Amino acid sequence: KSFLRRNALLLLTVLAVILGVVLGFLLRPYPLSPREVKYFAFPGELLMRMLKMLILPLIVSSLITGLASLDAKASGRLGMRAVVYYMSTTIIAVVLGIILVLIIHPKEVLDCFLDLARNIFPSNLVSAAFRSYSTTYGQEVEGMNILGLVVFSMVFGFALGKMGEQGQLLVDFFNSLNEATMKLVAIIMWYAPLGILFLIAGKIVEMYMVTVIVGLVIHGLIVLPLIYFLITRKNPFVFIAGILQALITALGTSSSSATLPITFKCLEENNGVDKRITRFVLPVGATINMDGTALYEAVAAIFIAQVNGQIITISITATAASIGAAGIPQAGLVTMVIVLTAVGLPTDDITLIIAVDWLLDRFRTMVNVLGDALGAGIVEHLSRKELEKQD
Amino acid sequence: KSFLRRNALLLLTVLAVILGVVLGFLLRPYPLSPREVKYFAFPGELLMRMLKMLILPLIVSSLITGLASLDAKASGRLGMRAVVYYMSTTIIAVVLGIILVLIIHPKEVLDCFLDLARNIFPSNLVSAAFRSYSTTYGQEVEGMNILGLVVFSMVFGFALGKMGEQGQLLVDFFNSLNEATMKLVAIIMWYAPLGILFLIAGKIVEMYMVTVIVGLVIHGLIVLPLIYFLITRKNPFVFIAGILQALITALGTSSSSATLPITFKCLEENNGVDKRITRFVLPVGATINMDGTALYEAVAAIFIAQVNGQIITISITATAASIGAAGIPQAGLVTMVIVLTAVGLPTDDITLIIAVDWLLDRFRTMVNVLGDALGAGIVEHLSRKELEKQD
Amino acid sequence: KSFLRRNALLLLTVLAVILGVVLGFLLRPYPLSPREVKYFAFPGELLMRMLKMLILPLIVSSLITGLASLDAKASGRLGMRAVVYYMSTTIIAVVLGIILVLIIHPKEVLDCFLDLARNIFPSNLVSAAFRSYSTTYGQEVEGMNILGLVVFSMVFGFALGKMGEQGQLLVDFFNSLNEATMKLVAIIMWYAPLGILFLIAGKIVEMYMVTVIVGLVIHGLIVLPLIYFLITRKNPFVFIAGILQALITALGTSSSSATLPITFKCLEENNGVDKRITRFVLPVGATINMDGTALYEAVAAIFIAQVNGQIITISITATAASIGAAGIPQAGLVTMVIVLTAVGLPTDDITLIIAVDWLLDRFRTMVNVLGDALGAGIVEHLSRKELEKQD
Ligand SMILES: COc1ccc([C@@H]2C(C#N)=C(N)OC3=C2C(=O)C[C@@H](c2cccc4ccccc24)C3)cc1
Ligand SMILES: COc1ccc([C@@H]2C(C#N)=C(N)OC3=C2C(=O)C[C@@H](c2cccc4ccccc24)C3)cc1
Ligand SMILES: COc1ccc([C@@H]2C(C#N)=C(N)OC3=C2C(=O)C[C@@H](c2cccc4ccccc24)C3)cc1
Ligand SMILES: [Ba+2]
Ligand SMILES: [Ba+2]
Ligand SMILES: [Ba+2]
Ligand SMILES: [Ba+2]
Ligand SMILES: [Ba+2]
Ligand SMILES: [Ba+2]
Ligand SMILES: [Rb+]
Ligand SMILES: [Rb+]
Ligand SMILES: [Rb+]
Repeated sequence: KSFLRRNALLLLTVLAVILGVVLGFLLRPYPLSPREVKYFAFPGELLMRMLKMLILPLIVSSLITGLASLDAKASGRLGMRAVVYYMSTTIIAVVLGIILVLIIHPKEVLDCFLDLARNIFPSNLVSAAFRSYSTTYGQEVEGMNILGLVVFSMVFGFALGKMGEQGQLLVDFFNSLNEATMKLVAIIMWYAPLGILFLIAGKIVEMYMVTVIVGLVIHGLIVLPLIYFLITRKNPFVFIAGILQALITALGTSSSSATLPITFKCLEENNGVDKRITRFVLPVGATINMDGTALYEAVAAIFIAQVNGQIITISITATAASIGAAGIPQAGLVTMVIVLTAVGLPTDDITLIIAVDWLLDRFRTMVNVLGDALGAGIVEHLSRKELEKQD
Repeated sequence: KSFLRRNALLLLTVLAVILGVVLGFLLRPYPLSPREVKYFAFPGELLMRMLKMLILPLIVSSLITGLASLDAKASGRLGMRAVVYYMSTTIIAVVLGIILVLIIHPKEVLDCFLDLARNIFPSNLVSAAFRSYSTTYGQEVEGMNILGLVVFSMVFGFALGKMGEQGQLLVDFFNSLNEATMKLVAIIMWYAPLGILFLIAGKIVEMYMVTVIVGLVIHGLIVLPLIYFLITRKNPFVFIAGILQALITALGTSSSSATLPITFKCLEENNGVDKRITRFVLPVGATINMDGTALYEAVAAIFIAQVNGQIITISITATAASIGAAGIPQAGLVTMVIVLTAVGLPTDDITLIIAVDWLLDRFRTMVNVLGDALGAGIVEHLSRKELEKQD
Repeated sequence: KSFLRRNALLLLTVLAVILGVVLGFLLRPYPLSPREVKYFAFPGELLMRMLKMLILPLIVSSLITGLASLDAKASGRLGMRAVVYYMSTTIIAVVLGIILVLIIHPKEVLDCFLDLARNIFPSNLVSAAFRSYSTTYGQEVEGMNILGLVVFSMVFGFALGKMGEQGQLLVDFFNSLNEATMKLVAIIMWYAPLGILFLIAGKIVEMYMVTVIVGLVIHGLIVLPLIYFLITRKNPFVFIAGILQALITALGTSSSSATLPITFKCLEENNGVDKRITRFVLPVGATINMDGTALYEAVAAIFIAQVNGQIITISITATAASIGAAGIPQAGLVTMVIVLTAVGLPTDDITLIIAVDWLLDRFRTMVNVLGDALGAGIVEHLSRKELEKQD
């Protein structure tokens, strides 16, 4: 009984998945038009709006205070520690992806690299808050430029750190805002159980597929906790238990950015991790992490090759696509088109994967959110001395 | 002579209506193309831009400071007092509308209720400042989402109230901004006489109509002041005299939001009403008040029924349309289309009402602005003890 | 050797022009599609994004602190001193333009004056940060409304000045932001040499022309320094030497707004000019200065007259076009269409000038930036007593 009283929301979100699968399977014979399905998935559609609302005033305030709270020289070194994790776990994921297709075996290319660079330095910051760039033959398309806001908030936040006296007012300003936008997220958390059940129920009512989920669950729950135990020497599945209210949301939302306001709450509260490092690792992680998506795209790129050397060129192109899709609508659907041009394979295969990606996209995010959460834990232990200096 | 010296602007705006009708009737034979009429109505078209400019930094700052200045528990109870007024005066207005058609007698329906809920929780706050949602088969259409900004500013303002120490800096920030955006409104007030005369003169040069204005003037100047005298026990037409510089602007602007920066000045200055309650009742009132529009739409919905039980379904649909039209262009023209689908009557009748609505829209706002102004007065008297606690 | 150590960036930007002309002429035979030329001009295309990013949080913060730091009554008088320079140098430029065509001799008109007034008072401030108005038969077109933001920031900044106590927090806020957005500009300055060489090299690879450059260099380097020596009595080409890192950028960027963040740094650092006057003269100057463009448009308007009284009507129309083009894409290309309607000459001549304007546009900005820089110097000397009062 004492477990039900403490972990009330945790069990309710678990109940939401159970009831969500039940309600979906109960209302599986569909005599209703897809127009009506959209009307049904509405109590979960509202949760998405509330979460996406909070993305921007969280991402901007997180990194502005994050880089200013952290010492000017220490910021640079702590970042190397984050990139050490971000590049290592990405190499293992793309390596695991080639292993899975070996034993089992079941817009332009150049423009994606240019558009990514075009977004790193935004032309306008007001536009950046709801518009991203991707050249077409308007090139500024709908959907937040989270890459441009993260990059600007890094240097802007750092500029305030090196400003000290004059810079103190604005850091106090974004810390107040980060705390306010986190007080709003404690409320949106209570709508989540009602949301999740109406969100996953709507999405169900519409061997290669298994290949991804097989390697996905082993990289997530075996490779990553082994990286935590190797560096921190602490129990990883106790840490994973803390971020459960964040992991369940990830399995429904499918967006690391939309789940970031909850990922922030779950890590700060349940796991007890320092805000300065969560504001540093988490926003960047939920935007440039390749672990989850690289493993999903690796099997997705060698699948059409079976129907039909230079493996290094396939991985780099699959990386420039996902970082290029920060908050872009139908992200995995449009990015997989460019990777097929680099390998020279038809786009006829995509029309089949879309019908099953809806569930696969939920799983790739669950690994990405675990990668960012564990990434923070690994960073804190490897930088415990740098935080002692500030106190 | 002493009246001319004190009430200089008040008489100038009165003179603007007189000269506006004269200039319009003097330049009534129109050999000029509607392109040229737009060029003539320009010195009043600028006033609209200046007022609409000020809407957003007023609405956001008003409710942020409003909910933070007011005590956390008292905010909830004071709101019940506002909703008591907002739901009672709306019931009387829709009741008076059915009475007027009894003696005299002269996008989907479901989507309007969904889009309203879709706007209450905005997906992005930067977009919300100039874009509203209304699904079409881009669904985000031009025009400020005043509903989404009011709702966000309520919870955000409240979050700062419950933040105290850290939250003090941001409340001091939006109070400075509210005072600054009010110092700009004292200036825009002097352009108003020159504006009003060129605005109403341009709009003229282009039994059922009388039915609305008959009940409109009796609900406004008879029903509402009786609600003031019943609760406050104070003289209502002395209060109405204070908000005259606001009532005249309403008769030209036709938008409660565009007139709100002046409605704020008229109530704070001439009537001497506490800023904490004006920042609480007025922004919400100038967005969710149904009094004026419900009385206009009630006669507009039973008029086509004469050409041709379930009266409850007509009223709720007419409510979801006007709240859905916060700052939407050609508001009364597009909303009246949905109400005809619920009753099952043709849209052929709208092509006739548009030619006379231009003057009828000015009258419905005049009652709505009086409803929000008197609403504040009724709220202050019913919550004088809650404000004493803060001092 | 001591000159290379101090003026490192100054010589690098000089080297960028030299190497930029060399690389362009080396890669002059073009077997590559214009699609590939765009890909080549990319390391300079990024510099433009970084600069344009900084325009808005510089322009808004500059004038907000500028009008608040300066005394309420002194602001009005110091402005007359700026307009004295802005109207005199414009009269001389349009006079010099008629002289050049005398010896050598080698949307509606009304709507441009209406749209300019429509932009001075913006309808929305969020939209103003990335959208300008210009009626077409959406009228709000892409590109920052720098006119509307300058005008709003003037009155808003002044409102804070007249607010004192409450207003102190927000002025401290925009001064922190101006200092932060200037700390970002010191970094973007180091990318400029790499940018300029890839920017001008790409633009090359694609008697009347000489007529503009002849009068342009004599008004810039002869007329303007004579205005400095007549008022300040100080050496002008020592001042011009200080703003060299700004003049070189102007010869590549072609936009006074995009070069303003560097024009600000060059004047504050190298020349040692007071921030209060740079925040006052420079943003306004880089938006309403007609010197450079009026001289270019004067020769451009009387050139087609040769192919084919009321000279006063041609000058005023050429003024309403350039102020109307603050941050509008293909500015000189669309504005020259309206001036031809007022004189009654065909638009067949524009198709030829576009092929050479790319270099002529770079020269007109170089004079405009020199006009704003020298304008500040002339203003400081004519208002040295007004700044002593504040200290
Ligand atoms: C492209 O995707 C990214 C962006 C950032 C990062 C690292 C990170 C994380 N996680 C965070 N929070 O800050 C910094 C990082 C650095 O490498 C460098 C570090 C830094 C230190 C000192 C001065 C800087 C100035 C500008 C930008 C970063 C700076 C900040 C990694 C990948
Ligand atoms: C949909 O249209 C509306 C929105 C608001 C209101 C009321 C109102 C007015 N007028 C204002 N200024 O504040 C609050 C109101 C409440 O009912 C509730 C009250 C409140 C109290 C305590 C905590 C809150 C937390 C979130 C939102 C409102 C809260 C605030 C009425 C209708
Ligand atoms: C249309 O293009 C422009 C806008 C501005 C200016 C002048 C200027 C410059 N440069 C700056 N920085 O401030 C002021 C100017 C005034 O003439 C007037 C001055 C001023 C003084 C006192 C109160 C004011 C209130 C509102 C606006 C300006 C005010 C400010 C000139 C042309
Ligand atoms: Ba990674
Ligand atoms: Ba410090
Ligand atoms: Ba009401
Ligand atoms: Ba308090
Ligand atoms: Ba000038
Ligand atoms: Ba002072
Ligand atoms: Rb996703
Ligand atoms: Rb209206
Ligand atoms: Rb230009």
